[PDB]
Amino acid sequence: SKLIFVSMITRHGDRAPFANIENANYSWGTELSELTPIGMNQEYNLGLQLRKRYIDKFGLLPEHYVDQSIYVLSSHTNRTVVSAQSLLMGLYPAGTGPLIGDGDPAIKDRFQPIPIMTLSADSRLIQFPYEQYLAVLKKYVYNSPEWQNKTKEAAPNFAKWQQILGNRISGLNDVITVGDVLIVAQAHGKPLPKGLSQEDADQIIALTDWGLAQQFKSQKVSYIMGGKLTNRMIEDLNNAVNGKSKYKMTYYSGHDLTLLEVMGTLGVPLDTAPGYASNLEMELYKDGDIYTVKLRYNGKYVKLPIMDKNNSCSLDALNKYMQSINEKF
Amino acid sequence: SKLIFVSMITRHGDRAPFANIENANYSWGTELSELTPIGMNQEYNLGLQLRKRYIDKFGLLPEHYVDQSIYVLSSHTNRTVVSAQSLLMGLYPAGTGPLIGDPAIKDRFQPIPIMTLSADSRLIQFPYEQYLAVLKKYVYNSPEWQNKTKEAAPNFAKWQQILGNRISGLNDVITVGDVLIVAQAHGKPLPKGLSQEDADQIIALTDWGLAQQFKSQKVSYIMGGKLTNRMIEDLNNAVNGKSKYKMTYYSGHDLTLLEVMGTLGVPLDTAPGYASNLEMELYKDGDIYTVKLRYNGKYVKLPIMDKNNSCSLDALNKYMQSINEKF
Repeated sequence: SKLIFVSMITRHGDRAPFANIENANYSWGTELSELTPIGMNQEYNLGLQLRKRYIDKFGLLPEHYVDQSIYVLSSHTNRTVVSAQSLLMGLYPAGTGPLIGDGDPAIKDRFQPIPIMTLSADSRLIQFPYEQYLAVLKKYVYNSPEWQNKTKEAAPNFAKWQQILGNRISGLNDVITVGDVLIVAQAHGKPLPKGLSQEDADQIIALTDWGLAQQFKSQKVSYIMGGKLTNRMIEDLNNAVNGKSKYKMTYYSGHDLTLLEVMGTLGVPLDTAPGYASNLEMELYKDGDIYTVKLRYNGKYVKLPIMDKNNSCSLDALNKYMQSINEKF
Repeated sequence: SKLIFVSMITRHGDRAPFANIENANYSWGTELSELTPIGMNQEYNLGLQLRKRYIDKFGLLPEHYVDQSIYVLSSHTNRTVVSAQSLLMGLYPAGTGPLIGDPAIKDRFQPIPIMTLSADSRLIQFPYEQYLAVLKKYVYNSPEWQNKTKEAAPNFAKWQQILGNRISGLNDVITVGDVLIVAQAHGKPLPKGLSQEDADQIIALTDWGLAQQFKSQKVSYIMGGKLTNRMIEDLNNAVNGKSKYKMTYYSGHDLTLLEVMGTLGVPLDTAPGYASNLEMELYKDGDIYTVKLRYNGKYVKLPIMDKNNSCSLDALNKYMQSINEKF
C-alpha cells in the first residue's frame, strides 16, 4: 500500500484572549484575538513535523512545492490565516522556495508562497458564527442533564471567583470565558490574580476543558456544526480516486470547535478539549484496486467503529458509514 | 505635513496564460493561470521599494510589522493571493519577523494575514461572464472598437492560419496577445511564420484594447465604482477614528487598476504591466488633510487637484459624491 492523499484540519496556535480578567493587569504582546509569536512557532513546528512525515517518510509530497498540489482553506480570522501561513512555512521552509534565472531566489531566503483561501465570516463550514454557536448551546447543551449537573457541582465557587476576578461568574459559560484567559496567562508565565489560588485556577481550567469537550459528546450537536466539513473531507478523498481532483492534500485551518465537531460527527468525540495547534488527518492508501483509510489525531491513529484491528477501513466502508450518519441526521 | 495613511492596489505578477497558441509548443513552468517564479520576484521587489518609501522615508510604518496595522484583501485567485504574499515578503522581509530572542519561524519570516473575497465578488475582479457581458453591451459595438476592428481585420485570416487559434475579432487578438506577452517575457521563440512585426502588432492591439475598455467612465464605474468608494472611505476612516489601520491593500488585476483610474476620471492610456500599482496617500498638517494619487511611481493629477498634485480630503469626498450621483 502507498499513501496517495491526505485531508487535514488544524486548530490555530496561542492567541491573545478577547476577554480579560478585571482584577488583573494582563497585557498580551499583541492585539486581542491575534496569534502571538508563540502561536506562530507552534504552527511552524507542526509544519516541520508534517514535512518529516508526508514528504520524507511517505513521499506523498515532494521536497519543493508543486503548484496545485495542496488546497488550503481558512476561516475568516487573522489567527487561522496566520496559523496556516506559519504551518506552511514549516512544511515548505526557507531554502526550498522557487528560483529564477541561474538558481537565484525568487524571494529573499527562498520563501515558498502557497496560496490560502479564506471563507467569509458568515460561513459555517469551519467555524460557526458566534451567535449561531451560542444558539446551538442554549438549545442543545446548557439545559442538558450533564451541563445542569456539572453546574450544580461548581456553583458553590461562583460567588468567590467573581469577587476575586471581578468578571461576572454566574454559570459554566462564564467559567469557560475566564478559563481561556487563565490558559493563556499561564502559557505566558504571568502571575495568578491576587487571591486566586493555584487549586482554584486549576479547577477553572479543568472545567473549561470539560465544558468544551462535553458540548460535542452529542453526535447531534456535532453534526449540526460539523456535518458539512466532515462530508467535504470524505468527498476530497473520493475525488482523489475518481480523478476529479489532482490535489495530494486538502488543509482546513480552523479552531478547537472545528476538530471537536468533526471528531464528534464521526462518532469518536474527543474526551479532552484540543490544545493549541492540535490537528487531525484523514489518510488515503492505494494497493492496486484496494483503497483504505486511516484517521490520525494529535499523532495517534483513531479507531472508527467500522475499522479493523489495524485502525483501517476501505474507502467504500467509510462512504457507507458517512451515508448513514447523514441519513440519521 | 505628515503622511498618516495609504490605500494601495496592485496587479499580480507574471503568470502562465490560460490560453495557448495551437501551432506552438509552449510550456510555462507552472500550471495554467499560476503565478510564476518571475511573478513572485516582481511582487517581492515591489515590496522592497514600498519598504524604502513608506517605512524608511515617510516612517508611516515601523521596521517590524505591527499587528492590525495593514489590512490586506485579495481576489479569489491563486495568482493574486500569492502576489500579495510575495509583496509582503518584500515589505517585511526575512529577518524582521517575530521573536520568542529566537525566531518564531525559520529566518524570521513575518506572517501578515491576507483575506480573500469569494469567487463571485465583483469588488476587485468582475467575474468573467459578467465582464464579457459588460463588454458586449458597452464596448464591442462602440465606434472606437468597430473602427479599430476594421483597421486590424485584414490580418485576421493570416494570423489564424499561422497561429491555429480562431482569430475573428479584437477579442481573439487580445486572447493570443496575452500568450505572446508571456512567451516573450520567458524568452520563447515566435510561432513559425509569425514575424516580429506581426507579434508586436498583436501585442500593441492587446494593450490598446484593454485600455480602450476603460476610457468610458461609465464602464469604469460599473466595474470599479465600489472599490473606488471603498478606498476613499478607508481614508476617511483614518481621520474619523473609525479605523486604526495605517494601510489598506487590495490585491488584484489589470482590470482593477484600469477600473479605479477610469472611475476617478483619469483613465490609463496604456494597459497596466505586471506588478503595476496605485496608492492613495493621506497627509495631515494640524486640522488640514490632503490627498495625493500615485500610479506606477508617479503622481497623477485629478481634475480637482492643485499645481502640486494635491487636494483636500474634503474636495476628494465632494468629487466622488458627484461621480456617484452622475452614475
